[PDB]
Amino acid sequence: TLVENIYASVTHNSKNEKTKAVLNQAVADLSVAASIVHQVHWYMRGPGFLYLHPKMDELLDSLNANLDEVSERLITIGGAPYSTLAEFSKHSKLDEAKGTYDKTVAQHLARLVEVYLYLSSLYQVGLDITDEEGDAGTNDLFTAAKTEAEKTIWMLQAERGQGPAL
Amino acid sequence: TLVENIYASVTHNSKNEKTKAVLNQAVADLSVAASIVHQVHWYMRGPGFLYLHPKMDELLDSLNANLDEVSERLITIGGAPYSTLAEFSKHSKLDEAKGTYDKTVAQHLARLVEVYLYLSSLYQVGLDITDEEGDAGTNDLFTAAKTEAEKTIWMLQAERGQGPAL
Amino acid sequence: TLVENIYASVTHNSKNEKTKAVLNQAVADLSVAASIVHQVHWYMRGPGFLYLHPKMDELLDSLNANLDEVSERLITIGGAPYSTLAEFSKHSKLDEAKGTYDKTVAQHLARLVEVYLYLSSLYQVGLDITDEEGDAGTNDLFTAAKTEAEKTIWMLQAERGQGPAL
Amino acid sequence: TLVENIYASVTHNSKNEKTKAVLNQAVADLSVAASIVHQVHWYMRGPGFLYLHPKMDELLDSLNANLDEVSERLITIGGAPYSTLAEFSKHSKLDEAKGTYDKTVAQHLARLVEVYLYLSSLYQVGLDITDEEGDAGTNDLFTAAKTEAEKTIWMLQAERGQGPAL
Amino acid sequence: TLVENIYASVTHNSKNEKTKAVLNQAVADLSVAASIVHQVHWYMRGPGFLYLHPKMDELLDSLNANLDEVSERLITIGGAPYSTLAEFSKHSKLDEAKGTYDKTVAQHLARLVEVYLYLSSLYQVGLDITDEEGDAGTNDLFTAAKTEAEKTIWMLQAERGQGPAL
Amino acid sequence: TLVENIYASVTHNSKNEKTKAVLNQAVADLSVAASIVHQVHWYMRGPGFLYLHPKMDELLDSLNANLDEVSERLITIGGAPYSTLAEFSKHSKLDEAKGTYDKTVAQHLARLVEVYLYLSSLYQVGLDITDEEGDAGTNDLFTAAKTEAEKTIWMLQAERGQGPAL
Amino acid sequence: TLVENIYASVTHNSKNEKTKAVLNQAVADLSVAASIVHQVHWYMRGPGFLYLHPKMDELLDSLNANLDEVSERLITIGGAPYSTLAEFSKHSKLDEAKGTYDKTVAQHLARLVEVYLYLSSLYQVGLDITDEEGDAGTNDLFTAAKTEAEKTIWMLQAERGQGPAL
Amino acid sequence: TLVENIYASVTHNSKNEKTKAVLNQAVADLSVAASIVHQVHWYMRGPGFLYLHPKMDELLDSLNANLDEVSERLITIGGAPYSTLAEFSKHSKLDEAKGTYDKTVAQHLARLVEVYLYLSSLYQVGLDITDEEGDAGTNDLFTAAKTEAEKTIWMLQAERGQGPAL
Amino acid sequence: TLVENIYASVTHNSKNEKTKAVLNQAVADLSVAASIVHQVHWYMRGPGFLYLHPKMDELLDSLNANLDEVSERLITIGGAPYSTLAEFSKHSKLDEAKGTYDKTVAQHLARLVEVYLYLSSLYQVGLDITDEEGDAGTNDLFTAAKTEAEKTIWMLQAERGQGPAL
Amino acid sequence: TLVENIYASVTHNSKNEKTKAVLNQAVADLSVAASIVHQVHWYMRGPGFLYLHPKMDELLDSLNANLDEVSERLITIGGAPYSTLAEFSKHSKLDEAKGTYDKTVAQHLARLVEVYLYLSSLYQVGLDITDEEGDAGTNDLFTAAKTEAEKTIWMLQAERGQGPAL
Amino acid sequence: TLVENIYASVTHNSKNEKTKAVLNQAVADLSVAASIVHQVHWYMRGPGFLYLHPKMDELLDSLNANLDEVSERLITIGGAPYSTLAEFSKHSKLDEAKGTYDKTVAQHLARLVEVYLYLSSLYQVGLDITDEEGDAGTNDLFTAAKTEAEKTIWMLQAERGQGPAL
Amino acid sequence: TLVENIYASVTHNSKNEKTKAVLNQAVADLSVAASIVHQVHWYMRGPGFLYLHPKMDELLDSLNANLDEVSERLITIGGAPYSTLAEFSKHSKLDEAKGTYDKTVAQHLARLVEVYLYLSSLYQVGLDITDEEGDAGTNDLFTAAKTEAEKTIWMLQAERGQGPAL
Ligand SMILES: [Cl-]
Ligand SMILES: [Cl-]
Ligand SMILES: [Cl-]
Ligand SMILES: [Cl-]
Ligand SMILES: [Cl-]
Ligand SMILES: [Cl-]
Ligand SMILES: [Cl-]
Ligand SMILES: [Cl-]
Ligand SMILES: [Cl-]
Ligand SMILES: [Cl-]
Ligand SMILES: [Cl-]
Ligand SMILES: [Cl-]
Ligand SMILES: [Zn+2]
Ligand SMILES: [Zn+2]
Ligand SMILES: [Zn+2]
Ligand SMILES: [Zn+2]
Ligand SMILES: [Zn+2]
Ligand SMILES: [Zn+2]
Ligand SMILES: [Zn+2]
Ligand SMILES: [Zn+2]
Ligand SMILES: [Zn+2]
Ligand SMILES: [Zn+2]
Ligand SMILES: [Zn+2]
Ligand SMILES: [Zn+2]
Ligand SMILES: [Zn+2]
Ligand SMILES: [Zn+2]
Ligand SMILES: [Zn+2]
Ligand SMILES: [Zn+2]
Ligand SMILES: [Zn+2]
Ligand SMILES: [Zn+2]
Ligand SMILES: [Zn+2]
Ligand SMILES: [Zn+2]
Ligand SMILES: [Zn+2]
Ligand SMILES: [Zn+2]
Ligand SMILES: [Zn+2]
Ligand SMILES: [Zn+2]
Ligand SMILES: [Zn+2]
Ligand SMILES: [Zn+2]
Ligand SMILES: [Zn+2]
Ligand SMILES: [Zn+2]
Ligand SMILES: [Zn+2]
Ligand SMILES: [Zn+2]
Ligand SMILES: [Zn+2]
Ligand SMILES: [Zn+2]
Ligand SMILES: [Zn+2]
Ligand SMILES: [Zn+2]
Ligand SMILES: [Zn+2]
Ligand SMILES: [Zn+2]
Repeated sequence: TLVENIYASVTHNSKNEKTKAVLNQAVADLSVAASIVHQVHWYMRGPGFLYLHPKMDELLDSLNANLDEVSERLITIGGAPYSTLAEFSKHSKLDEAKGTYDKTVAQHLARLVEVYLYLSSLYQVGLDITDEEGDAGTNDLFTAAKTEAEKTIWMLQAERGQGPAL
Repeated sequence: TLVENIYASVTHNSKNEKTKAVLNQAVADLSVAASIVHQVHWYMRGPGFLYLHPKMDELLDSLNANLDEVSERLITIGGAPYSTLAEFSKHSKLDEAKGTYDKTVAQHLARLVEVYLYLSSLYQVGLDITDEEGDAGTNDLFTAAKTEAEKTIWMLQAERGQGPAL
Repeated sequence: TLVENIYASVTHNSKNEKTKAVLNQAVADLSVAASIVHQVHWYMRGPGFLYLHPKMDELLDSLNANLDEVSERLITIGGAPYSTLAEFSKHSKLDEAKGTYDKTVAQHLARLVEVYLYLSSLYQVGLDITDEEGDAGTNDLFTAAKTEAEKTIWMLQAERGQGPAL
Repeated sequence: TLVENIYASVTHNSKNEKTKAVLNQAVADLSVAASIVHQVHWYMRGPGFLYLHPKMDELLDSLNANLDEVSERLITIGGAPYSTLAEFSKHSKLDEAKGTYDKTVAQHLARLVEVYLYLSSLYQVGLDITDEEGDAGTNDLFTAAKTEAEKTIWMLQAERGQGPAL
Repeated sequence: TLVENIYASVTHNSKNEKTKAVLNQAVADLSVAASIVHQVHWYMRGPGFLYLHPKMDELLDSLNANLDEVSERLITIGGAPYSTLAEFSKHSKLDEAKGTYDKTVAQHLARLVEVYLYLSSLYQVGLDITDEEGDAGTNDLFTAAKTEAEKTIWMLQAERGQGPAL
Repeated sequence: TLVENIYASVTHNSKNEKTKAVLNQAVADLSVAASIVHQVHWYMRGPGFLYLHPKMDELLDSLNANLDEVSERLITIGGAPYSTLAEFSKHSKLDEAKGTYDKTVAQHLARLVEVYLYLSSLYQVGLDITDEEGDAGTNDLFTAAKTEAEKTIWMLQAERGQGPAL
Repeated sequence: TLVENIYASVTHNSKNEKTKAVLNQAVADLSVAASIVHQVHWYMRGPGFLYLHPKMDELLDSLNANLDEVSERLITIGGAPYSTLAEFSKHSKLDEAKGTYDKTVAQHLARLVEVYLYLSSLYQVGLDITDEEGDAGTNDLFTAAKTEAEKTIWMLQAERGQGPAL
Repeated sequence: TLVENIYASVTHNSKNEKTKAVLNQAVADLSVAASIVHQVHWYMRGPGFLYLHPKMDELLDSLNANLDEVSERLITIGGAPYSTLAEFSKHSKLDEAKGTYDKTVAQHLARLVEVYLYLSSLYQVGLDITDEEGDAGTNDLFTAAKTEAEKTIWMLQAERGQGPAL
Repeated sequence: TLVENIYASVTHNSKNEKTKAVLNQAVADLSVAASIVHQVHWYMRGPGFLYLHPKMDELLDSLNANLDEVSERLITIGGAPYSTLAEFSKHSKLDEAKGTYDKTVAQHLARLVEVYLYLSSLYQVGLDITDEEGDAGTNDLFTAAKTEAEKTIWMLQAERGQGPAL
Repeated sequence: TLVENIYASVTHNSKNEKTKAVLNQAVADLSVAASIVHQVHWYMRGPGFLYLHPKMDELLDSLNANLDEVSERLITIGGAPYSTLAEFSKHSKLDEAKGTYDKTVAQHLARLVEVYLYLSSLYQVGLDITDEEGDAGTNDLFTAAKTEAEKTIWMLQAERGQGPAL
Repeated sequence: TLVENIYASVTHNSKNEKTKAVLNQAVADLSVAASIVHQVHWYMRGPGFLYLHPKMDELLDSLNANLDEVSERLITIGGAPYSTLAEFSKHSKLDEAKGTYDKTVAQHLARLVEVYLYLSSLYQVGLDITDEEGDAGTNDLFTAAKTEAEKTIWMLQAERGQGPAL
Repeated sequence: TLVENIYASVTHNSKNEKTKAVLNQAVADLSVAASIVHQVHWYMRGPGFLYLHPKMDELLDSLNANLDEVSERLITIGGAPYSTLAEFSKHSKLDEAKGTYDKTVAQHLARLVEVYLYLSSLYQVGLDITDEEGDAGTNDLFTAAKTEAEKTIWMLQAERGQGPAL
C-alpha cells in the first residue's frame, strides 16, 4: 500500500523522532500540494471555471492553514520544519509538472483527487506513528487533517461523477 | 545597480514580452519571498517574538495576495506563470538557506529588509518595462507593490533602529 | 388539476377547519420535501455538484423555515400539527424513494422541480381555502411561500435549460 | 446495558462495515430525535415556555448539524445514508408519539433527557466500533457528539432539579 | 363581538375615511399598549422575571415599530395621527391602572394576553375596513400586525400553560 | 384618471396576459424612473445637495431592486421582460429630458414626486389586474411597491413643504 | 428661575424621598418629551425634512433610553415610577398641543429647544437634590442626561442659526 | 451599619492611603464574589437553570471586568493589588462554603443578593473615602460599580419575588 | 483597430474636451453594457445558470459602480453626462437585441466577452486621451476600469474553455 | 497660476529633493486644512448645520488620513516631515483666522472650496514634480489625493448652488 | 505645584468663566499633545517600533476624541474654542521641538509621559474649577480624561520599566 | 518525572473516579494559574509591557475558558468541582507569591513557562487516566488543552530566546 511505502520512507532516515519525521514530511507535501492547487487555480479553462477557480482558493487557504499548524506543531515538539522551496520540492512525495492551459477540467479534478488521496494516506501514517509514540496532540492534528482530506475527496469525486473510492 | 541587473536578466531570454517576463520574474520572487518570511515566522527566537511572529503572517498574507494578483495579471495579458516549486526556486533571484533557530532577531530583520529591497528594485524594473511597453494596468500593479514594499522597508528599518536607506 | 385534487383531499376528512387542514397538509409535505432535498444533497454525483450541493442546503434551510412558520401558524390558529415522522410520511402527498448514487444530476433537478410544483399547487389550495375562510394572515403565509416556490421553479428549470412551465 | 443492545442491533445485519452501520443508525436516530425536539418546540405549554421554546430550536440546529455531518461522513467512507422518512422511522430505535398539548413541561424535559441518553449510548457504540475498525476520523465525530450529548443531559437534568445520572 | 364594537366605535365619528379612522385608533391603542408593556417591564416581581423583563423590551420595540409604521401610513394616505399623550389616553379603548409591585407574574401575563387580543381584534376591523375601501397597502399593514399579535398571544398563552384560545 | 389610462394602455395590445403586460410595463417604467433619479443625483445644484445626492442613490437602489424583482416575477410567470434601453424608452410612459445643471432643487423634487405618483398609479393598475386574474403573488409585489412609492411621495412632498396629496 | 420652580414643585408633595420624586418627575417629563419629538417626526413639513425626520428618531431613541434608565433607577432605589399615560400627562411640566401640519420647521426646532432646556433644568434640580441626599449613582445619571441635553440644545440652536443661550 | 464596619476595617491597618486600601479590599472581595458566582453557575439545580446558568456567566464577566479595572486603578494611583488566591481569601469579607448540589435555586439567589449588597456597601465606603481624599477618578469607578451592583440587586430580588430592599 | 475607430469617433464632434468626450462615451456604453448584462441575468437557460445568474448581478454591480464614478468624474471636471435612456442608446457603440430565451449559455458568454473587449478598448482610448490632455485622475480611473475589464475577459474566456485572446 | 507659484515656492529652498519638498509642503497644508475644517465643524451656525457638522468630521478624517500617508511617504523616501504646530503654521500657504460664530454657512462653504482648490493645485504640483523625478509611488499618492479633492470641490460647489469651476 | 501654576495661568486673563478658560486651555494643549504624539509616530526608530508606532495612532485617536469633546463642551456652555494652529501653539503650555530621527525610544517614552503628566495636572485644575463653579457635566468630562491620562501614564511608565510615580 | 508525581498525587485519595480526580485537580490548578497570569498582567514593568500586558489577558481568557470547560465536564460526568478560593489554593500544585513590581520581564516569562509546563504535565496525566478509564470525551478535552499549553510554551520560550525544551 501507499501507507506502508510512506511509513517506510518517513522512518528510513529520541522518543518522538518518527512523529517529527512524519510532521516534516507533511510540511514538504502540504507545500507542494498548495503549489499544485495554485496551478489549477491559474491554468484551468473550461465550463465550471467560475466556481472551480474560487474553490481552489478555498482549498489553498485550508492547505496553508494545515501547513502552518503542522509546522508549528513540529517546532513545538522539538523539531525543525523544512522552510525552503528546494527542501519542499526534494522531500515531497508529490510531483509537479509545468503548467499548461491545455489540461482539461477533468484532468485538474483527477489531479486534485490524487493529491488529497496522497495526503490522506500520509495522515494515516501520521496516525499510526503518533499512536505508536504516544503523541495524542499530533494524533488529533492528523485525525482532523485526514477527515477534511477525505471529505474533500468525496466532494471532488462527486464533481467528477464518481464515488469517493477512498 | 541591482535595477540594471534585474532588467538585463529579465529581458535576456510580441508587444508585451518584457512585461510578461517581469511579471513572471515576480511570480518566482514572490513565491521565494513568502517562503523566506515563513522561515522567520517559524525559526525566530528572541525578545519581540510575540509581535514579530504575527507580523510575519501579515507580511506573508500580503506577499501571497501580491503573488495571486501578479500571476492572474500575467495570465490576463496572455502569459503563463511559473506554477511549480522547482520553477520558483530556479528562476527567483532570491536565495534561501536552511532554517536554523540560532539566527538572531536582528539577522531575521536584516534578511527581510534585503528581501523587500530586492522586491522594490524588481518592481522598479516592472515600472520601466511597463512604461516602455505601454501597459498602464501592469504599471499600476507594480506601482502599488513598490509603494507597499518601500513602506515595509521603512518600518522594518525603524524596528532595527535605522533609517529607510532605500 | 392537481389543485382540485389537493383541495378534495385536504377537505375530505369550526370556522377555520379547512385552513387548519391545509396548513397541516403543508406540515407533512414540507417535512417530506426537506427529506427529498437532503437526499439530493447527499446522493448527487456529476459536474455541478460543487454549487448544487450547497444550493440544496439553502433550499433545505428555506423549507425548514417554511415548516416552522406553517406549523406555528397552525398552532396559533388553534390546530395541532403533525409532529412525528410516521405522520409526515403517511399524510404527505409526496413520495420518497431509497437514495441511490446512480441518479443523474438531471434526474435530481427534475425531481426538485416536481416537488416545488407540488408545493406551489398546495399553496394555491391554501390561498383558495384561506380566502374562503377569511384568514388573511394564513393567506399571506401561503402567498409568500407560493411566490418563493414559483421563483425556485423558474431557477431550477433554467438550470435544466428549460422555461418555468408553471 | 443499552450499549450492548445497540451494538448487537447495529452489527446484526468489508473493513469498515460496522462503522458504516453505526453511522447509518445515527442518521435514522438523529432524524427521529430532531422530530421529537420539534414536537416539544411546538406542543409545550407551561411556565418557562419562553426560554424553553427557543432552546428547542438550538437543540434542533445542533441535531441537524450532527445529522448532516454523520451522513456526509458515512458517504465519505463509502456508505449510503438513509434518506427517506420511512427509513428513519423504521430503523431508528427512538419511538415517537402523536403530539398533544397536555404533556407537562416536566414530561417534555424527561423525554429530551431520554433522547440524549439514548444518543450518548449510541455514540459510545460508535466509539467502540470505530476503535475496533481503526476509523479515527469517525471516532472523533462520535467523541464530540457524545461529549455534547452528555453536556446537554447535564443541563436538561439541572433544569429538572436533578443530577446528570448519566 | 369586540370586532363589531370596535368597528361601530371607529366609524361612528372621503374615499378612505374609515381606513384613516381605524389607523388613528391603532395610533392611540399602540401607544397605550406600549405604556402597559412598560409597566410590566418595571413592576414585575416573581420567578421568571429575568427572561420576562427583557421579553417586555422586545414586545415594546415591536409595538413602537408598529406605532411609527401605522402613524406614517396614516400621514401618507392623507390623515393626521394622534400625537399627544392626552389624545392617546382619551381615544384608546385600552385602560391603564396605576402600577403596583404586588401584581403576580400570572396577572401580568393575563393582562398582556388581553392587550394583544384587543389589538388583534382591532386589526381585524382594520382588515374589514381596508378591504371595503380598497386600500391594499394598509390591509397588508394590518395583516402583518394581526399575524404577529396572534403569534404573540399563542406564546404568552403557552407561558401561562394555556392554549391560544384566540 | 391616470389609473384608467394606464389600464387602457397596458391591456390594449392566456390566463395571466394582463398581469404579464402590467409587469412588463413596470419593467420599462422602473428603468426610466431609475434613469431620471440618476439624472437628479448628477445634475442637482443647491443647498441640501449633500443629503439629497446620497438620498438619490437610496431611491435608485430601491428602484433597481424593484426592477429585478418585477422582471424575475414576469419571467417566473411565463413572460418575457423588456431588456434593452430602446424597449424601456419606447414602452415607458415616463418622459425624460436632457440633463441640465440649471434645474432648481425644487424642480428636481417636483419631478421625483411626479415619477412616484406615476409609479403608484401603475402599481394600482397592477393591483386591479392581478386581483382580476387571481395572481396573489404578483398582487403582493405590487402592494409592497405601491406602499413604498406612497411613503416616498409623502417624504418628498414633506421636503417640498407640502402634504402627500396622493 | 425655572430650576427653583421645578425644585419647589418636585419637593412640595425617608432618606431619599426627594431623589425619588425628582426621578419620577423625569419619568413623566421624558414620556411627554418623547411624545412631542414624535409629533415633530410626523407633522414636519419643509426643506430639511429628509435629515430632520430621521434626526427625530435618534432624539426619540435617546429619550426612551433615558426613560427606561431613570425609571429603573427609581425602582432600584425603592420608588415606584409613573407607568400610565394619564400619570405622565398630569405630572409632566411639559405641555402638548394637537399636531398640525402647518407648523414651520423653525417652530418645531424652537419647541425642541424649549423641551431640552426644560429637561436640562429638571436635571440640574436632580443634581442639587442627589447631592443633598448623597445619591452619587443618581447624580451621575442626571449629570450624563444634563450633558447630553445641553449638547442637544447647542446643536438644535445651531441648526436655527443661534448660539446655545443655555 | 455594614458601611461603618467596612470603613473601620479598611482604614484600621500618604495622601491616598485610604483610597488604596479600599481599592485593595475590592480586589479581594471581587475575586471572592467571582468565585461564589461561579459556584452558583456550576452547582445550581432546579427550574430556571437554563436562563440562570448563563446569567451567572454574565455576572461573572462583569465582576471580572470590575476586578481588572479596580486593580489597574489601584496600580495607577501607586498601590499594589492582592494578586494571589490566599490573599483574596484572607482579606475578603465574603465567606465561601464548599459547593453542594442540594442548595435550592432560592438559596443561590439569596446568596447572590447578599454578595451584591455587600459589594454595594463596600462601594459606598469607596465613595466616602475617595470624596474625603479628593480622588475623583476612583470615586467615579466606585459610583459606576455601586450603581450596577444596585441594579443587579433590584433584578435578582425581582426574580425572588421581592422588592430591592437596598 | 477598434481603438483607432473609438478615438476617431469620440473626438469627431477647452483643455480637457477630449477627456470629457471619452468619459461621456463611457457613460453611454456602461449604461448599455449594464442593460446587456441584465438581459443575460434574466434570459439565460442552461446548466450553470445557478452560478452564472448571480455572477451577472456581480458584473452588473461593478458596471453600475463604474457608471456612477465615470459620470461623477465627468461632472467634476466640468462636463455634462448623458442622463437619459435615449442618449445612452444613441451614443453607445454597443448594440442591443431583443431578449430571447433560446440563446445558449455559450452565446451569452461570447456576448459578454465582446462587451468587455469593447469596454477595454474604450478605456485604452481613455488612457491615450487623458495622457495627451494631462488628466492623471481620469487616467487612473480608466486604468482601473481597463484592468478590471481585462481580468473579467480572462475569467469569462476561461469559463468558455478559451484563453484571454485580449 | 497658483500651480506655478506653488511650484516656485516649493522648489525655491539629491535625486528626489523636489518630491520631498512638495510632500513636506503637503504635510504643513494638510495640517492647516484640518484645523480650518475643524473650525467650521465648531463655529458653524445656520440651517443645514445638522448634516454639515458631521460632514466636517468626514472631511477631517480624510484630511488626517491624507496627512499620515503623505508624511509616512515622505519618511519612507528619506525625508523628514514637519511635526510641530509652529512648522505647519509657518510653512503652510493656507491662512487661518480666529473662529467666530457670525460667519454664515455660505462663508464656511466658500472657505472650504478655497481650501480644496488650493490642495488640488498643490497636488498638481506634486504630480509635475513626481513625474519629473520619476517617483511613481508618490505620483499615485498625489493623483488619488487630487481626484478626491476635485470630487470634494464638485460636491461643496453643488451645495453652494454652483458648478465645480475647478 | 504644576497644578497651582496651571490654575494661576488659566484664571489670570460670568458664572462659568473659569470653566470656559480651563476648557480652552485643554483645546490648545490637546492640540499640541496630538502633534507631539504624531511626531513620535513618525520619527521613532528602535526595537519595539512595530508595536509602539501603532500605539501612537491609538493615543492620537483618543487625544483627538478628547479635543472634539472638550471643544464642543466649551461651545455648548457658551464659550469660543481656539481653532487655529497659531492659537494652539501660543496658548498651549506644552513645548514642541523639531522632529529628529536620532531621539531614542526611551526619549520618546519619557516625553509622552511628561505630556500625559501635564494633561492630568491640567485636568485636575479642570476638576477644581468645575467644582468651584458647579459645572457637573464639565467636571465629569475632566474626571474621565484625567482617569484615562493616569492609566496611560501607568502603562507608558511600565513600558519604561518604571512605576507610575504620578 | 512530574507526570508520575502528579498521577501518584491525584490518585492517592466507581468507574471514573480517577478521571474525576484529575479533572478536579485541573479545576484547582487552572484557578491558580489564572491568578498567577493576572499577577503578571498587573505587576510587570519593563520594555515589552505594551504587548505582554494584553497578551496576559489573552492567556487569562483561555485559562478561564479551560476552567469552565473542565469544571462543567467534571459536573457532567458525575463529579463535584472545587468552587472556593481556599479549595483552589489548598489543592493546587502551583504555588503563588506576593506580587512585587521588582520582578523582571524575564522572571515573569520564566514563571509562565513553568506554569504551562506544569499544566501540560497535568494534562498528560489526564490523558493516561482517561485512556485507562475509557473516557474519550474527557481525553479529547485534555488533548486540546495539552496541545494549546505546549504551543504556548513554544511561544513564551521563543520570546525568552529559547527553544520549547518541553
Ligand atoms: Cl534539501
Ligand atoms: Cl524550471
Ligand atoms: Cl399517522
Ligand atoms: Cl426501510
Ligand atoms: Cl383629545
Ligand atoms: Cl421596442
Ligand atoms: Cl395621576
Ligand atoms: Cl495574605
Ligand atoms: Cl440624444
Ligand atoms: Cl519652522
Ligand atoms: Cl493667538
Ligand atoms: Cl479545602
Ligand atoms: Zn482569481
Ligand atoms: Zn486567487
Ligand atoms: Zn533536504
Ligand atoms: Zn503562529
Ligand atoms: Zn502563522
Ligand atoms: Zn524554468
Ligand atoms: Zn456538505
Ligand atoms: Zn450539508
Ligand atoms: Zn395520521
Ligand atoms: Zn417559535
Ligand atoms: Zn422555531
Ligand atoms: Zn430499511
Ligand atoms: Zn431592564
Ligand atoms: Zn428596559
Ligand atoms: Zn381627541
Ligand atoms: Zn456621489
Ligand atoms: Zn452615486
Ligand atoms: Zn417594443
Ligand atoms: Zn419615518
Ligand atoms: Zn420614524
Ligand atoms: Zn398622579
Ligand atoms: Zn455552562
Ligand atoms: Zn460557563
Ligand atoms: Zn495578606
Ligand atoms: Zn435573480
Ligand atoms: Zn438579480
Ligand atoms: Zn445625443
Ligand atoms: Zn459634533
Ligand atoms: Zn466632531
Ligand atoms: Zn521651518
Ligand atoms: Zn504608520
Ligand atoms: Zn499612522
Ligand atoms: Zn490668542
Ligand atoms: Zn490593562
Ligand atoms: Zn486586563
Ligand atoms: Zn479540600
